[PDB]
Amino acid sequence: GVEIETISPGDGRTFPKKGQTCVVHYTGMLQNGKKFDSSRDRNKPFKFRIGKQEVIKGFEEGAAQMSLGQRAKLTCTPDVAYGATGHPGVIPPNATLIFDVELLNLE
Repeated sequence: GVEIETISPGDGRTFPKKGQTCVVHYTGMLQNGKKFDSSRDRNKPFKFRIGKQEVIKGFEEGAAQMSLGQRAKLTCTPDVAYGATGHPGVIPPNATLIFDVELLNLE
């Protein structure tokens, strides 16, 4: 499940398509716990493309429901991120994920 809660401003028309590369300042958060990832540290704003399953599913579908300039707030259920597996050492199994996401894309 993906549940968008948008911090408003953007344009409401510019949506990503297939094979397009988008620029995201993602900022993870575990529920009732501290951070686990950011791109604000590295200042390397994570140019990835759409439809190649490179990111996880819950992060991928939430970028499709955003526009240029928007600043969403994802909430990924465990079944679409790691919840049976668990990333070893960083994300425990059966974990709910939160993502502060800004989309200032190109293309």
